[PDB]
Amino acid sequence: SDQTWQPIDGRVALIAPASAIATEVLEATLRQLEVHGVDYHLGRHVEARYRYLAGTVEQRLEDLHNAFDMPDITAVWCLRGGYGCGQLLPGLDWGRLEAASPRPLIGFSDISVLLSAFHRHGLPAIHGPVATGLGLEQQERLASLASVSRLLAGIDHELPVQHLGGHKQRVEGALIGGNLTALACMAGTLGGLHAPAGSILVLEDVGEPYYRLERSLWQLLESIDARQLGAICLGSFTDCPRKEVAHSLERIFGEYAAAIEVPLYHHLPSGHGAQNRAWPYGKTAVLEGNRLRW
Amino acid sequence: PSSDQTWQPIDGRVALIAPASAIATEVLEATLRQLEVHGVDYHLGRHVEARYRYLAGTVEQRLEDLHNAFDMPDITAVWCLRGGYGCGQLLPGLDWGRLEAASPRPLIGFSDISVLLSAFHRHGLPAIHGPVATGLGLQERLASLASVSRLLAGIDHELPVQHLGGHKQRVEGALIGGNLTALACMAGTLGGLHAPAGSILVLEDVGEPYYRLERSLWQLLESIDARQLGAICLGSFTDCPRKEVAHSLERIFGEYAAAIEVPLYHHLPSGHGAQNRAWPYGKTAVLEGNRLRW
Repeated sequence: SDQTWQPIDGRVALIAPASAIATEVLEATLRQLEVHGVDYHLGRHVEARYRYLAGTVEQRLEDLHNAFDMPDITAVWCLRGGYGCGQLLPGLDWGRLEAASPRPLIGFSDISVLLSAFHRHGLPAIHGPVATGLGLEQQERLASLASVSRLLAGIDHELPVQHLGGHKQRVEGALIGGNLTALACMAGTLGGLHAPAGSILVLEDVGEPYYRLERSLWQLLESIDARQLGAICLGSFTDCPRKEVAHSLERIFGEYAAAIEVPLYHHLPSGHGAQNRAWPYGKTAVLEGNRLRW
Repeated sequence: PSSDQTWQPIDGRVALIAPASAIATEVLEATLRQLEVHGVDYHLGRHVEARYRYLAGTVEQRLEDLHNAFDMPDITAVWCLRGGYGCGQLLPGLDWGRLEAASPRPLIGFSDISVLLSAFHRHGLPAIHGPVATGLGLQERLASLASVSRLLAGIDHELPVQHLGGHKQRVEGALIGGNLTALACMAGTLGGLHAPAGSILVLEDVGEPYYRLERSLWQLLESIDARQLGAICLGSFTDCPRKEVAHSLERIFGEYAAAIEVPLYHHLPSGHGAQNRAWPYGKTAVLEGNRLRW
C-alpha cells in the first residue's frame, strides 16, 4: 500500500539549505518523523533566519557539511525549498561529500539546484517532498510523503506518465530537472543544470503566469544541449494563472519540444500539488508505454 | 537652454517595431497621434499589430520587421513600441551583418528591450535605454518621453544619482544594463548581458518581491565578470512589495555590491515609474559625486 512507510535504516540528517522554517512547522515535522520511528539528526542552524533565508551561507554550509561527516547518516532530507540553496554552491567541499558513505539528498522546488549539482558530482539524490511537508487530496499528500522512505528502501521503481503527441517510442536516459524557474535561475552560473546527452528532463512549476514559464523554458533550453535530450517530461504546473492567454501551457511546451525535435510527455505525478511522488535523481530510467521506470 | 518637457526635432524617419509583446490598437493610435503632434515622420513595421499569444507575432514576423528597419535607407532611429517579453527570441536568427551595414540608427527602448540593447552594444551598434514608444499613447512622464528626442539630438549629458556604498572615487566605463529580471533571464544563453570590464551596470525593476530580485541579482552577477565592473547604479524598483522582509532593498543590494567589491549608486531616474529619463546605452560615462555624465 502506498500510504505505508518503509523503515529508514540508519539516521536521517535534516538540514535547511534554502528558506527559513516556522517553529511550529518544524516541531510538527519532528513529531511526525517520530511517529514513523525515523531516527534523525537535526542540523544546528535549522532555526536560523537571515531575511527569508535559513541563516547565512556560512551557517547553511556548516550544517550540510556536518550531515556528511556523521557515519550513521543514510539520507539527507532538506526541510524546506523556497529560495537560497544555489547560494551554497561556491562553498561546498565536494571531496568531503564523495568520501562519505552514500546518503541521498532529498527535496524539490529550489532544492532541484542542489540535486543537479549532486548529480554532476556523482552523488545520489531524490526529487521528492521536503520534510516540512510532514508538518503542514490529503491521501495523495500522505502517499507522496511515504514515497520517500519507500524509494530509499528501493521498493518503488515506476510512475505513470502520458506521451503528448508524437509517436510511440522508448526513451532511456538519466532523470534530471525539477522546478523550471529555479533551474532557469541558475543558467550561466556554476549551478547550471547538469544535462548529459539522452537525459529525460522533468519539469514542474508553481505560481507563474505563462509568459514567465515560457521565458524560463527558453532560457533553460538555450543554455543546455537541448537537441541531445531524450525527452521532456512534464509534472504539474499548479497555481499558474492562464489570464486570457490564447495558447494552453501544453501548446507552448509542445512548440518548444517540436523545435528541438525531442518527444514530450506529461502528467507525471511530481510537483507542488498533492501528487509529488519521489523519483531517483540522476539515475537511468526508461519511458515505455504508460510509465517512467527505473 | 530648454525645459525638460521640450522635444527636439527628429530628422529623417523613425522605424517603429514590436520585437517583444503585442500592442493594443488604441494605444498604438494615440502613440502615432503624439508622434504627428511632434512632427516625427515614422514607419510602422508590417507586423507590429500581429498577435501570437502575448507576443507581437512569430519570431519570423518580428525578425522581418527588425531586419526591414535596417534595410530602409531613410531611417534614423528604431524605436521599439513595447517591451514586456520576447525580444531575446530574435537573437538566434538576427543577421548582424545586415544591421551593421546600415547607416547609424539608434535602437530605443527599455524593460525586455534591455536584452536587445545589450546585444547591440556587443555588435558596436548605437542604442538608448529609455521609454518605449507606446508610452506616448497612454510632468515627470512627459519629461521622460521628451528625453528620447533630446538625447538623439545630443543636448542632454547628465542624470542625478546618489552614492550608496563602496568607494567614492570617479568611475568611468560603458553604461550597460536595464531591467534586472529580463537580463538575468538571458544568462547562460547567446543573449547574455555584454559586461566588459569597467562598465557601469544600471539596474531597475518592477513588480517583484525581494527574494525574486535577490535570485535574479545573484544569477546575473555570478554569470558575468562582476568583480571587474566599474560600478552598480540603481534606478527605480517600482511596486516591489517588501512584505515584512527584515532587510531593506538597499541593504540587500549593498551586501551584493560589497561582496563583489564594486561601488553602489542609487536614485538614477530610470525605470518603470514616472521617472524614466533616457541614457545612451553602451556609451562611456562618468559616475562621480551626485551625477552620471556622458
